[PDB]
Amino acid sequence: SMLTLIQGKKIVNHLRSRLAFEYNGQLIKILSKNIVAVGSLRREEKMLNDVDLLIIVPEKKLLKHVLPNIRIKGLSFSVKVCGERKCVLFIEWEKKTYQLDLFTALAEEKPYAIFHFTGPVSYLIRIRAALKKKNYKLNQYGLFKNQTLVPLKITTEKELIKELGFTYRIPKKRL
DNA sequence: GCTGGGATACATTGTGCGCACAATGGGCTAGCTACAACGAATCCCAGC
Ligand SMILES: [Mg+2]
Ligand SMILES: [Mg+2]
Ligand code: NA
Ligand code: NA
Ligand code: NA
Ligand code: NA
Ligand code: NA
Ligand code: NA
Ligand code: NA
Repeated sequence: SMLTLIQGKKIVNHLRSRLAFEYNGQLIKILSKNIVAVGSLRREEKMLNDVDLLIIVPEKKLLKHVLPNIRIKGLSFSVKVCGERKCVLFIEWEKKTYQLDLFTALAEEKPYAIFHFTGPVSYLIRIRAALKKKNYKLNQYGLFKNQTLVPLKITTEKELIKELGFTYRIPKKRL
């Protein structure tokens, strides 16, 4: 079940060209530019409970179809839970069962979702508390203020990080 | 901090390791086309 960093790196390199989903009988490949490593893996953590992947979906309707009909070529896996935005799989890798999580994020919300899925839980809690003090709500979908999305002139996770007012930290040192 | 996915009340079993969830069983009760029907609200796990 447990796996080291290089093990999960090999798993992501294997899966980067083997992700797809069934869309009304059509097998759709998931491009590697949309597969982003996240979670404890994006941090150079020595040991991994799981491998966390963020798939980027260009259109909104297809969000229903990616994870519920997710497919992997040539790999055995079980599904414990699966919905529109989150899915966990028990993949079989060399006679060991591994946990592999998939999360979806629209392209408009790429920096936010990446940010929410990269940093450690505690770092996220501290950031969201600091933003909430100023009447703001930050999540994987955007910045909100009085139950209203706040537009930001940003495109990457780093531009988000500075536009929001905190010091940038590469994923490793975030804590 | 903020969200996602899967059951939704109350007593009785099989596990692979005194345990814990999916799966039975039965008095109690609302309402009666001897029908049968939403979908938020809620809670408990899960993710970072
Ligand atoms: Mg993980
Ligand atoms: Mg109960
Ligand atoms: Na999806
Ligand atoms: Na997401
Ligand atoms: Na708001
Ligand atoms: Na504003
Ligand atoms: Na910081
Ligand atoms: Na009747
Ligand atoms: Na009848």
